[PDB]
Amino acid sequence: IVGGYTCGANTVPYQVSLNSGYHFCGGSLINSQWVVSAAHCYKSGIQVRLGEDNINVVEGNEQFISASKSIVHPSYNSNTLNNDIMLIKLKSAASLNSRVASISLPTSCASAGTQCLISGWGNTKSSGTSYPDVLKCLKAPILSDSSCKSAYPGQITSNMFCAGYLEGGKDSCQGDSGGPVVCSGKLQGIVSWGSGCAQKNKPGVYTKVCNYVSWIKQTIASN
Ligand SMILES: [Ca+2]
Repeated sequence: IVGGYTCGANTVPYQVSLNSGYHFCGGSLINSQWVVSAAHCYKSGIQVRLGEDNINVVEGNEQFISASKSIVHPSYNSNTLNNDIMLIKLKSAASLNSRVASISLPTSCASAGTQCLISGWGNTKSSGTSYPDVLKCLKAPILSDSSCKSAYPGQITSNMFCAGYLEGGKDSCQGDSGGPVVCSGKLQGIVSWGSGCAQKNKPGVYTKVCNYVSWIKQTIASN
């Protein structure tokens, strides 16, 4: 996250870290046994780490559970990143309390102007790299689809939305991928892509979760 602030330990209880020997992507806990992340974060041998603040220190609230299965969206296109969403089922259910909790899926899509919370352990610099050990947060508004398509001509589909600052300076970045974009207590987006990080007129693009609720619900019900 570039230009954000330190969230504070366990203040984002649905945030998960996907680990394959190291942290490589974020995700969101939607119920005790399922996590949603970005399809581009797919790989085999994933361990989901919940209750984390410092990913390099066991502080006491962590739950490390391996994934039993991953399901990438049937129409995921890795060249365009259209339908960039995946579901991960945990081998056992996590124990939910105040520091580890699930986030609700949305009943309606959010509108441009809505302020959201984006979090993750990704890069904090727009040029160069510096990866934080504790969770960073950023409050950003969803931008109009017109502004979004104008910043990324020929690249935004109906399954994507932009959120951020056209002026630059504040944005999600590499390492934040798969993480949550929560607006009014509902999961509205997943950190997907962008041109660089925090660059002027190149806001972050996010998977529009409201368009996948039926797929999520039907998949969980049958697996
Ligand atoms: Ca830790």
